[PDB]
This record gives sequence, C-alpha cells and structure tokens, in this order.
Amino acid sequence: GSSGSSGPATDWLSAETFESDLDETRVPEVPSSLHVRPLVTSIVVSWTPPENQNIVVRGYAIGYGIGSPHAQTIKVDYKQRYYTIENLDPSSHYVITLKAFNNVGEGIPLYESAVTRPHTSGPSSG
Repeated sequence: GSSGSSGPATDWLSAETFESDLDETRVPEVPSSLHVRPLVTSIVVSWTPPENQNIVVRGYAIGYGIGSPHAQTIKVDYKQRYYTIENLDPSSHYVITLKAFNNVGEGIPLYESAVTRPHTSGPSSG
C-alpha cells in the first residue's frame, strides 16, 4: 500500500444548527391551511406551514385523485411551498390533500377541492 488514502470535505450551507430544542417529541399536527388552484391541464397546490415554527418538519405529502387522494401521492421537501401537478385531466374534480409528517410521525391530512378548467381545445372566450 501507499500511505493509504482519505476523503476530505468542507463547505458552507444555509440552515439552523438542527437545534435539539426544537419540538421534535411530537408529530406536526394539521398545517395552518391548504390552498389549491385548478388549471386546465394542471393544478397549483399551494400550502402553508403550521403557525408554530418550532416543530421539526421534515416534509409533507400531497395526495391527488378522482374520488380519493389515496390514488396517488407526491412527497417533497419542506422548502417547497406549492406543487404544480402537470399532465392532468381537465374538466375533472381532483381531491388534493396535505399532511405534515416528521421523524416523530405523521399528522392529520387535509381535504380540498380543485376543478380543472374545461380545455375544450380552447378555453378562450369563456
């Protein structure tokens, strides 16, 4: 062998020091609220964090699907404030849900409604 080897690393980041003080002993209950904007062939799902900015929130879950959100689910990072679900089906009521989950566990999901606009090969003049 030749003086073995190693792997140095160093860099700066923008975030707190994972303070243990933060409330991480319980799960993040339902968020402040959840807004959804139905689009022709898309849907801008905009949500908001819980008033309490002390609970450690790893990420949230976005469930969508006609009849029930269980159909499909999308997971993202906390930073993410809203998700634009593209390649969807117009003229259809999509049930979007949102639930806060952390290392402690999952919370209570929300119930919303978003009716995509009628494509009609040209929603103009409507």
